[PDB]
Amino acid sequence: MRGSHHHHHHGSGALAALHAEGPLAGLPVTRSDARVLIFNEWEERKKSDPWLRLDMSDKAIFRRYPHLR
Repeated sequence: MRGSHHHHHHGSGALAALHAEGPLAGLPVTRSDARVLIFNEWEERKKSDPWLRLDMSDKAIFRRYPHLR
């Protein structure tokens, strides 16, 4: 097994916010926090293992995080 995609967009991704209490504890406060958490995770994963694809449609956010609506 061999292959390297070396994706050049490194971003920052640190600005996203989370809920701190109740059933929502650990989850995004906003649509943009959810989008940027998926971006930050993809970018770190991409640095460890370059093959991964970034997907964060509004439907991907509501499927991962059903409280965003």
